[PDB]
Amino acid sequence: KHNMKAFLDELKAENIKKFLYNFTQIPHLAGTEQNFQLAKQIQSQWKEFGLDSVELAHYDVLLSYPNKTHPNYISIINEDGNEIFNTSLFEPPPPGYENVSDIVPPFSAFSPQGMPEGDLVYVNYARTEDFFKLERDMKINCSGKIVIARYGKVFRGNKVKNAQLAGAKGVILYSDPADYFAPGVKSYPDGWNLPGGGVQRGNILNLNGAGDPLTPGYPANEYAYRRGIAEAVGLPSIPVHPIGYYDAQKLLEKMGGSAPPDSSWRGSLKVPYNVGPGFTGNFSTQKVKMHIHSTNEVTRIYNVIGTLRGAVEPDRYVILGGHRDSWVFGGIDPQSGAAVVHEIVRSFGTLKKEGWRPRRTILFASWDAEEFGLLGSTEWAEENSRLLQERGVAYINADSSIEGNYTLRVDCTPLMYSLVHNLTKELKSPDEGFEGKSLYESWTKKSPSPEFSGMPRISKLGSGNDFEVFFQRLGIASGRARYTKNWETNKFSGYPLYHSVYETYELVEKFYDPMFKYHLTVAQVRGGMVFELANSIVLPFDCRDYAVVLRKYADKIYSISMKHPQEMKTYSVSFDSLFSAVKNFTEIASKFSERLQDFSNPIVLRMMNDQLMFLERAFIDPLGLPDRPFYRHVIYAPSSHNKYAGESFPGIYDALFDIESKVDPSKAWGEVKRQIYVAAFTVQAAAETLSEVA
Amino acid sequence: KHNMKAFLDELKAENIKKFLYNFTQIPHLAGTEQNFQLAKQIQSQWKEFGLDSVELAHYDVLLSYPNKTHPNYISIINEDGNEIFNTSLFEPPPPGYENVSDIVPPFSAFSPQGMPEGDLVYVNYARTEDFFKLERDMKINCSGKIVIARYGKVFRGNKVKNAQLAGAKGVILYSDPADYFAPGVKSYPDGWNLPGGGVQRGNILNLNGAGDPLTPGYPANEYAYRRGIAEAVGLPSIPVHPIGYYDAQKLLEKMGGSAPPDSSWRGSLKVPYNVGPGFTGNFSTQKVKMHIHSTNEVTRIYNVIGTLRGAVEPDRYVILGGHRDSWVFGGIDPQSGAAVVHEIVRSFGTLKKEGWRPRRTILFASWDAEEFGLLGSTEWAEENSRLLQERGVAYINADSSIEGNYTLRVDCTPLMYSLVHNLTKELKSPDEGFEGKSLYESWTKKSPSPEFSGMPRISKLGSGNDFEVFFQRLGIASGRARYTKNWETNKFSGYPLYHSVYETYELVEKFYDPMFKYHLTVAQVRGGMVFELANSIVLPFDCRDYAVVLRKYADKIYSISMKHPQEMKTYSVSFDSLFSAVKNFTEIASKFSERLQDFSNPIVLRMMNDQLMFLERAFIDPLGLPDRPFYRHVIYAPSSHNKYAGESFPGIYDALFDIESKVDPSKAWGEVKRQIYVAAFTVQAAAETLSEVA
Ligand SMILES: *[C@@H]1O[C@H](CO)[C@@H](O[C@@H]2O[C@H](CO)[C@@H](O[C@@H]3O[C@H](CO)[C@@H](O)[C@H](O[C@H]4O[C@H](CO)[C@@H](O)[C@H](O)[C@@H]4O)[C@@H]3O)[C@H](O)[C@H]2NC(C)=O)[C@H](O)[C@H]1NC(C)=O
Ligand SMILES: *[C@@H]1O[C@H](CO)[C@@H](O[C@@H]2O[C@H](CO)[C@@H](O[C@@H]3O[C@H](CO)[C@@H](O)[C@H](O[C@H]4O[C@H](CO)[C@@H](O)[C@H](O)[C@@H]4O)[C@@H]3O)[C@H](O)[C@H]2NC(C)=O)[C@H](O)[C@H]1NC(C)=O
Ligand SMILES: *[C@@H]1O[C@H](CO)[C@@H](O[C@@H]2O[C@H](CO)[C@@H](O[C@@H]3O[C@H](CO)[C@@H](O)[C@H](O)[C@@H]3O)[C@H](O)[C@H]2NC(C)=O)[C@H](O)[C@H]1NC(C)=O
Ligand SMILES: *[C@@H]1O[C@H](CO)[C@@H](O[C@@H]2O[C@H](CO)[C@@H](O[C@@H]3O[C@H](CO)[C@@H](O)[C@H](O)[C@@H]3O)[C@H](O)[C@H]2NC(C)=O)[C@H](O)[C@H]1NC(C)=O
Ligand SMILES: O=C(O)CC[C@H](NC(=O)N[C@@H](CCCCNC(=O)c1ccc(I)cc1)C(=O)O)C(=O)O
Ligand SMILES: O=C(O)CC[C@H](NC(=O)N[C@@H](CCCCNC(=O)c1ccc(I)cc1)C(=O)O)C(=O)O
Ligand SMILES: *[C@@H]1O[C@H](CO)[C@@H](O[C@@H]2O[C@H](CO)[C@@H](O)[C@H](O)[C@H]2NC(C)=O)[C@H](O)[C@H]1NC(C)=O
Ligand SMILES: *[C@@H]1O[C@H](CO)[C@@H](O[C@@H]2O[C@H](CO)[C@@H](O)[C@H](O)[C@H]2NC(C)=O)[C@H](O)[C@H]1NC(C)=O
Ligand SMILES: *[C@@H]1O[C@H](CO)[C@@H](O[C@@H]2O[C@H](CO)[C@@H](O)[C@H](O)[C@H]2NC(C)=O)[C@H](O)[C@H]1NC(C)=O
Ligand SMILES: *[C@@H]1O[C@H](CO)[C@@H](O[C@@H]2O[C@H](CO)[C@@H](O)[C@H](O)[C@H]2NC(C)=O)[C@H](O)[C@H]1NC(C)=O
Ligand SMILES: *[C@@H]1O[C@H](CO)[C@@H](O)[C@H](O)[C@H]1NC(C)=O
Ligand SMILES: *[C@@H]1O[C@H](CO)[C@@H](O)[C@H](O)[C@H]1NC(C)=O
Ligand SMILES: *[C@@H]1O[C@H](CO)[C@@H](O)[C@H](O)[C@H]1NC(C)=O
Ligand SMILES: *[C@@H]1O[C@H](CO)[C@@H](O)[C@H](O)[C@H]1NC(C)=O
Ligand SMILES: *[C@@H]1O[C@H](CO)[C@@H](O)[C@H](O)[C@H]1NC(C)=O
Ligand SMILES: *[C@@H]1O[C@H](CO)[C@@H](O)[C@H](O)[C@H]1NC(C)=O
Ligand SMILES: [Ca+2]
Ligand SMILES: [Ca+2]
Ligand SMILES: [Cl-]
Ligand SMILES: [Cl-]
Ligand SMILES: [Zn+2]
Ligand SMILES: [Zn+2]
Ligand SMILES: [Zn+2]
Ligand SMILES: [Zn+2]
Repeated sequence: KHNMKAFLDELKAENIKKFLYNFTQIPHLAGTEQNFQLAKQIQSQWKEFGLDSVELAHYDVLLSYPNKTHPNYISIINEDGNEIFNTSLFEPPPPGYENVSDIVPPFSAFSPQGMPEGDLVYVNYARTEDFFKLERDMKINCSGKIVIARYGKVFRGNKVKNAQLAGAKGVILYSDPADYFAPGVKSYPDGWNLPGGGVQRGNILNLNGAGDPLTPGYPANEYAYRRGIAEAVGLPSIPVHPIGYYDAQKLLEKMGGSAPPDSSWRGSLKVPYNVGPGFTGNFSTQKVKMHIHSTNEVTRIYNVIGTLRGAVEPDRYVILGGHRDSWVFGGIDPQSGAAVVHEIVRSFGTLKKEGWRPRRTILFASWDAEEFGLLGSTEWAEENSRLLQERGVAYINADSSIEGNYTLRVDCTPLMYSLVHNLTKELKSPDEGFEGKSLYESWTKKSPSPEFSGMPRISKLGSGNDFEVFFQRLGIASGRARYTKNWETNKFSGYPLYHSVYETYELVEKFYDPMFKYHLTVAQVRGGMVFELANSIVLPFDCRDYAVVLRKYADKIYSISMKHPQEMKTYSVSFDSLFSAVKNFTEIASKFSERLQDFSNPIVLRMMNDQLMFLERAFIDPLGLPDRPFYRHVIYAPSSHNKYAGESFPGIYDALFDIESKVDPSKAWGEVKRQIYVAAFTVQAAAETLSEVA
Repeated sequence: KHNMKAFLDELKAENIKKFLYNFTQIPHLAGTEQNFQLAKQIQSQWKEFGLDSVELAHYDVLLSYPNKTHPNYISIINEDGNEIFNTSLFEPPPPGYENVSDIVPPFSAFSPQGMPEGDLVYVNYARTEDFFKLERDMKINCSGKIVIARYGKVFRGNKVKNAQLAGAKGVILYSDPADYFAPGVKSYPDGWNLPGGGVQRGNILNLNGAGDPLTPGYPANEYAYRRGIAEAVGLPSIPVHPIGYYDAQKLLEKMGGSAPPDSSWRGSLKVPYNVGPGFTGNFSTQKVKMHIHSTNEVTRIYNVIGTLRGAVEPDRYVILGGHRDSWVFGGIDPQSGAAVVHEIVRSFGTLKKEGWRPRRTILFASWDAEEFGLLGSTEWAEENSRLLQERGVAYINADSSIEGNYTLRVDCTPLMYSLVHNLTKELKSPDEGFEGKSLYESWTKKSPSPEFSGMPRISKLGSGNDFEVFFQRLGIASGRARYTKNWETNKFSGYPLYHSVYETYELVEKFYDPMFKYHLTVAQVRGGMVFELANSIVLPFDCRDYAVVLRKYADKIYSISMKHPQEMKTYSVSFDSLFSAVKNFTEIASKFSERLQDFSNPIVLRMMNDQLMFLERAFIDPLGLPDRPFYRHVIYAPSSHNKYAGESFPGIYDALFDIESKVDPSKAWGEVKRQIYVAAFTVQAAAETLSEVA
């Protein structure tokens, strides 16, 4: 038999281990030769594994690199302009590497050049609420200051945006042990914690879905017209650089001015966490000076695209994609995911060699330049947008397979909730203490739904990975799954060695998953999802699950608005249309479900498969959200305050956010009303796609 | 047998005549009770005729009406402010009407109110080139002047836009006998010419595809948020009013200043056609004063939507639509079209009652408020956009069936060229002298293709009718056909009694088509097209015909650019990518055609039917054209200088237009290059939708 069990049993922990080792011996930074060589290797192997075609799709996109002969660093400078302290020029390499070349030093990708000097202000996590506290409550002015912010809580590009709008002239990001050092575990190489010399790389763009900064809307192909740098999308206007906590301690220890406003502003270092501005009495005349010399450069990137043609519906695509480019060795991010995808391709190819083909076409992607802003996936989707929006069934992402060893973490469209529950009930739990129990059982026990008893937590999709263009721009049903930790307040912060030189094969093999059983479990979840999507006769989506969450999101946004009852009275702000639409959606979805259960007729089936495929597509508004034209889904967008987090009813959410501070309340509440209309209309229009067609 | 011949033979000239009479006894102005009553009648009859469902879809949109107790008119005013001449307050009603009430007086719909007074400048047809001649060559300044312009050549809303940008403070439109009085024929009621008291109504909006001015992007339903009037789309900023040639003679006879620059500026009245500004010596102190008091008002409109569910592909829609609202009696515009649609529905219903159903679903529409800016069709399409873009096969328009009695006129997508040629070869010519010959033969003889021997002329779709939203916004294959005159320079001007009170049943029955044989022929062309689209197993589109025209349009836009060889050198302006894309499109389209001819497999068929349906859809750019977000088709848009005319490669065309006058040539040619990239990319992406799917 060639069924899902055949597929799942063919997957081997030992193969994933071998591939992980193979993918993590040298750095694979986007735009470098080593990363092109790995692309060619994967293309060759996917051919050998049995795919019908495997091609490289290349693009020429804006990337950013430090200057090898003019290093970035930060100084404390004295009255005379003597640099009395300098931050490190590189992370101490881990054991046995120390002679690896081409390890890119820590830098903030896309920082402009500059040598700003000034007084420090400490801004906690540099969140919107942190700046509100500084400016509104503490009356501290960041204008012309260098801000220092700890990593964690929100995407770093939002920190930099917030610092810019506060008038900062530079930003220093650092890793506090409060957020990157788990109590009781040892620093790398003796455990999985971040050493004091470790630093988190990462880009600081605010692309809002655009892809390559120079070519928003269109692929960066050979004849592309590029914007000038001054009109590029998303580039920061002030210099930015990341440091480790040994260096941060040196910059923070002398800080003066106001005390931290409360304990949620204090990290774990032995410093006061004074907000500043500037240093205490004796050092009041010393300044901080940044030296940033990185350059932005148009550089070729390569996606590997493999096709397994469907036997029955070859013009319906189920896509499994994850990136290949890494900051350094990519031991977790992304190669723990890429190794899982490699083993999935191998298993599918095994079945194919025995004469099986999936019902629908499966596309496999190894994306490039994810680390520089989701560039590879976005440019490819821009190139192929018409094929994807008329043929795309679903997209399953496959970045890091593990960020912990505790339990499963899933974010996906409501359309896939039932599929995930059903699949996980059929898979074995890899967890100690749940031998012979299902993954569904361990996951539900360890990560209970906050709404429903006996169900696991599944979160909304946000952004910060390659599914963004598929879901938020194109409206293709998307999902992602991995193994995670038990550390709730660190949900968006990353594991301690995130984007550091210390993320190596050895990290994974010694400390995360020595048996590769969690990798195997994740391969079964991702692969199992792809198998069901590409093989089930009726697409495995339950429209009724969308109706349940739409009501939850409508209650939530109504509750936010109802914080302002006098204004809702004055401006006649009614949510009645949105609740009406959600009611209608619930009723129509129930009737559609009955018909779907009640029909030998392939035209009726496909008609109904097309209704299921196009339902996520119906939540797309071609006009986009306000000032964010590439975020087009009306139900979900990346939060405007934190790209990683999803926000529901984002148009209405942002119209309500901080509304009590707007100078013209009539205009502000008018825009809330406009967003309620758009949302109600889109929900009703999506409902109507599920009605009888004629 | 229930085949196309059965359908075509059931259509009767005598029924079309009876329906025309029935639809033209009282005015059916949008938003009035009489037009709602006619909607209800059509809904009832289409039910009786056999459709599966017939519903009214209503919307509340911005309309515009004169003030019944405060009439619009224009005066010549003297030194003291005595009004010494006044234009007419109404057109003399035709015989036997004179006691019809609710005939709306001539006005320009959506004019703002005002009583501007000033000196006249005569601007010929108020085209872009007419204003270029005035300002650049003759150095006449229109700022603060009232302009007087003859109707014809271009859409009146473009005239008003042009007058506004020239700084005019009011616009007077009039009908010159040069353009609205055919030599040798008598004025209504004794012939089909415009009397001197006749006046052409019409709106003067510049909506660029938006639909209701207050709700761009979204249907004007019961909970819609509306823009304030100041932010409405497309409204003119200066008062405008239309007059007949008796009145125009009075305003033009006293005109002084410069002589007309050449004979193409002179109409047929016995006046000099001096450009002005102002009157000759003796009258130099008299002025012209407008009095406009019309009001814009949100008003309910009603579309009738009938469905004939398909037997096999009910989720594929072929749409036959035309409007019902008229300025007055609508003898030609629109009821000559509406009567044809009514007879088509009757014939289809006849077949249905005998047990036949079309393969695909056919939707029939009687649109409202077409005359006020395509409002009914646009709002409906905004409401149903997701259904239309995933299910819409084709749209066939059905406004006026006749504007002459000479030969056929067709505008459609290249995808329908072969369908039109084939259908017309099977229909009888109604023409004298072509008894027993095909319509194809008479049409080709009377309207030869300018490119190809032995083929008839088929023009590009422009705008000015209800197909706009379907074609230019949504990318649904569209076409239109009617009987026309032999008067080439009057292509966009309208027949003489266009939008006048004199367009009556009697006009048609006495002077255009007493036997209703041209109406019947048009019913056979429109109905035959709908039948083939809704019934052919393989959709009747030939992608190779698009490849031929894309090459023609590429040669044309390249030729325009090559007027500027030095700039193409300086700025490295290459059309190579666009010709490459067109070459690829031609090659892939040829191979697709071979496969389409070479395949019992309904999935392969529908897969290939979907490739055919989505090919027009592939030319849509979701970002729209520059500053015209609702014109999204990259190959075709309404000309920026004349809404009625189609323009090919419009983005590149407008970037090139008058480029030698731009102040920053680097920037201007950069934008040409950007538009070449967008066009090349879109053509290649459309080509790729025709490749093998996997
Ligand atoms: C959820 O689905 C339901 C259908 O089950 C759908 O109900 C529709 O609601 C609209 C607006 O609420 C109804 O619109 C009415 O239509 C009638 C004609 O049928 C008009 O006469 C009404 O207008 C009068 O009353 C208005 C309200 O007081 C006045 O403002 C106006 O000036 C008129 O005097 C009104 O337009 C529509 O008929 C129903 N359709 C049904 C019941 O089938 C509802 O809209 C859906 N929700 C959403 C958000 O789409
Ligand atoms: C029409 O269809 C054809 C396919 O039949 C398609 O041809 C493609 O053209 C592109 C660009 O013209 C080719 O791109 C090249 O790809 C190779 C790798 O395969 C690269 O090495 C090339 O880059 C080098 O050379 C460039 C040009 O001198 C340099 O600018 C660059 O720095 C590199 O040194 C280059 O990107 C592509 O391979 C073909 N594909 C084929 C032949 O299958 C053509 O693009 C289509 N037309 C349109 C408008 O899409
Ligand atoms: C996840 O698994 C559940 C449980 O198996 C699936 O739901 C079940 O799906 C089947 C097939 O539609 C349903 O069977 C149907 O029952 C009705 C009688 O009410 C009958 O008319 C049909 O012919 C058919 O037998 C079954 O009721 C349903 N069970 C429940 C509790 O909903 C579900 O579809 C799976 N989700 C997927 C595949 O996304
Ligand atoms: C308009 O009418 C023309 C003429 O009938 C149609 O073109 C013809 O279409 C048929 C069906 O595809 C073609 O027949 C095929 O011929 C090939 C042999 O070359 C064979 O492999 C197929 O099995 C089939 O017999 C025919 O060649 C073709 N004629 C020409 C001159 O092109 C055309 O399709 C009609 N247009 C429509 C329906 O839009
Ligand atoms: O430019 C971008 O948009 C992102 C590029 C790059 N992306 C990442 O590094 N993404 C990492 C980020 C981890 C930290 C935040 N994590 C999450 O949001 C998250 C949420 C749910 C799951 I299941 C898995 C991860 C990842 O998704 O694994 C970056 O964040 O620097
Ligand atoms: O607001 C709008 O966009 C148009 C509203 C209203 N539309 C019309 O009156 N359309 C009339 C206009 C006739 C004059 C221009 N004619 C054409 O462009 C034309 C071209 C091809 C064919 I076949 C038939 C007619 C019509 O299409 O029959 C108007 O022009 O005032
Ligand atoms: C990763 O595995 C690949 C594939 O097994 C290795 O590449 C092969 O190496 C052998 C021996 O040098 C060559 O003969 C083949 O041409 C390579 N195959 C390819 C690239 O498809 C590669 O050596 C491994 N990398 C590491 C670091 O172990
Ligand atoms: C921090 O680094 C700077 C830059 O390399 C050092 O300052 C330089 O020192 C050399 C030799 O003393 C001088 O010739 C340069 O002119 C200095 N450059 C400057 C100030 O930009 C500085 O010594 C380092 N500080 C510490 C504490 O190591
Ligand atoms: C147009 O034709 C319609 C339908 O034949 C006429 O409306 C009918 O009139 C009869 C007699 O008054 C009524 O009993 C029916 O209820 C009407 N049917 C409808 C509206 O569906 C209408 O009278 C005709 N109009 C003109 C001007 O002749
Ligand atoms: C043009 O119409 C205007 C407006 O009705 C006429 O002017 C009015 O005439 C009456 C009676 O003579 C006066 O009471 C009003 O005050 C005038 N209103 C104005 C000037 O706005 C005028 O007589 C008409 N001219 C002609 C030639 O018929
Ligand atoms: C890097 O710095 C070196 C040495 O100071 C300089 O010569 C070169 O221009 C820089 N490289 C860049 C800007 O890419
Ligand atoms: C913040 O500080 C700068 C000092 O240059 C000043 O320009 C800005 O107005 C200040 N903001 C306020 C309103 O405190
Ligand atoms: C793996 O699981 C054990 C047992 O709970 C835990 O103590 C250890 O820290 C985990 N490793 C990681 C990297 O989370
Ligand atoms: C029309 O004019 C009359 C009489 O002058 C006036 O009372 C009324 O306000 C006007 N109607 C409108 C503006 O709709
Ligand atoms: C046209 O005339 C007006 C007179 O008020 C003037 O403001 C404008 O500059 C003139 N245009 C030119 C440049 O001749
Ligand atoms: C109808 O055809 C005749 C014969 O050519 C022509 O003279 C007459 O003017 C036509 N009627 C119209 C309205 O064009
Ligand atoms: Ca791009
Ligand atoms: Ca609208
Ligand atoms: Cl992931
Ligand atoms: Cl028409
Ligand atoms: Zn990653
Ligand atoms: Zn990463
Ligand atoms: Zn019309
Ligand atoms: Zn009209």
